[PDB]
Amino acid sequence: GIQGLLQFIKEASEPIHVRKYKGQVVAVDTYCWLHKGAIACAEKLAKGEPTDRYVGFCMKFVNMLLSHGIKPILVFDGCTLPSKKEVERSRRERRQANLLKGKQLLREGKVSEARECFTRSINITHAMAHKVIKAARSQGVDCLVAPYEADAQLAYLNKAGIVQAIITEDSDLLAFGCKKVILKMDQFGNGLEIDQARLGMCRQLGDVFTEEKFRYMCILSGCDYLSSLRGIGLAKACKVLRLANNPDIVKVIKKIGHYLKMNITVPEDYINGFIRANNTFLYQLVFDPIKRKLIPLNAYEDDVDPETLSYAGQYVDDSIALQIALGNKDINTFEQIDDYNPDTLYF
DNA sequence: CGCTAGTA
DNA sequence: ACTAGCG
Ligand code: NA
Repeated sequence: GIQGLLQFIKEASEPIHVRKYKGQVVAVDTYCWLHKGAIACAEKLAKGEPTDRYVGFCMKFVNMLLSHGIKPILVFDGCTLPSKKEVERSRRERRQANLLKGKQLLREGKVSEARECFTRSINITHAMAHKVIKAARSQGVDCLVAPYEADAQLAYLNKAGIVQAIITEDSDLLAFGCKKVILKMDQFGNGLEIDQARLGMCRQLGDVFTEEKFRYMCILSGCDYLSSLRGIGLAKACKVLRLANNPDIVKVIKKIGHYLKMNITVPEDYINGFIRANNTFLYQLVFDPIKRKLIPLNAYEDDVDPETLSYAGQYVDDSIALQIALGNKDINTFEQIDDYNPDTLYF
């Protein structure tokens, strides 16, 4: 994600307990719990041997949330964006490669190194997430599978006012324009909260505390949608954005070599990549649980043609998007693997 | 030396 | 998180 974003806006953080959100609703990036839970199932998941410990982990955190009168909303990732469509495949190659090395170093007899081999092949499927959805539904906890990246969905839930805060371990949520983000939360409730309005407390940020400029800075620093230019981190991006005055971000990027006193000429693909990154942060498709339909994260502005934003997610029928959101329809095979109906969050 | 990027 | 390497 955004490289060390937390350390740059340290002064906008505040240590809290989840009791602060008693009688309210918060959205949870369930992946951060699912992963940690799946760590203790490394050899079991790699062996193909059944296990339900990550379920108990996620439900430990969820029950911890419920104990303080909080209404948690578990949000999961859905279809992979066309941008990261290949990087995922690479990660899969490395996955089953380390699975190969794992099963080979297991059969060798030395299971000592298998604790480094089998754990490098852990892969969060959608059946595991679905198990978590079942367990959470057996407690009255609403779930929501994002059409694509969970970050966008969470950001929408927070922006709309459906949830008041977001529990996650990813700093990219701030780039999506979230208001309140709860980070580093443990199994008790202790975590660092970062509020958007508090962004101005950071002196090293300058006038780059507004949503748009902050986003531009996060992108220029280096994100998952676009790698940063050589020698360009958070400090550099914040610097050039502070020294910039021209509303046209394209001209600023083209003149990045002037403001930083560096020898940096912008590749043609970097400009387009920046435009696509910005448009991905702005208009990635999310699921509106109230209207039960597929909408962009933000409403399209005046100078944007939605026909060009296929990389930000493809549109499908609202019924199918609903079946995906409920976790009924499989992400890959589009088969009906469940039959849940919220009429027998989705009010 | 402030800052980045690779290592842990 | 620690720090060599470099503007
Ligand atoms: Na960078």
